[PDB]
Amino acid sequence: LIVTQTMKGLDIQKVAGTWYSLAMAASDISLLDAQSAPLRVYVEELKPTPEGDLEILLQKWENGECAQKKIIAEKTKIPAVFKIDALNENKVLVLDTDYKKYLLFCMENSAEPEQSLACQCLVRTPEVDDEALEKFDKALKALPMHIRLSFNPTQLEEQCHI
Ligand SMILES: [N]
Ligand SMILES: [Pt+2]
Ligand SMILES: [Pt+2]
Repeated sequence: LIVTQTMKGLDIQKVAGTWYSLAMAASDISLLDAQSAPLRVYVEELKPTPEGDLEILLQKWENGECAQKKIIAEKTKIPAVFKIDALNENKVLVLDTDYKKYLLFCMENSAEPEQSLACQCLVRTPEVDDEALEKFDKALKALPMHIRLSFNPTQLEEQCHI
């Protein structure tokens, strides 16, 4: 069992725009292990829709190349929980954000979180934000992460982080 506590009172409209994947953590090493790993994904943009769904623009390394993926995340009765069907995942969970600097979120397959859970620390600007990383560490304290990666500004500004 992995238990998640998402942000109460998330206004999805105020997350719109460019983000950078500053850090990642996964329950299973193999999810992130290599450059090719199935959940090694780099957020470019969050685009909320008026009716409160969420488009996720990400980059992923598959066919020798650093390729674009669009994920449609459909809203649920919980503003911080969205339904997806991509990367073999079916849930997006928004743990926390201050809207103007950082956003923490997880994807998982609800059918098996321990082989599935991947969480990221996003920032709006391509700079290491030590506040953001500490919030990510605290949000991860009660999650059973087995791989954790943090990127430097050089890796931030890059195609699939170099
Ligand atoms: N929050
Ligand atoms: Pt909040
Ligand atoms: Pt574990």
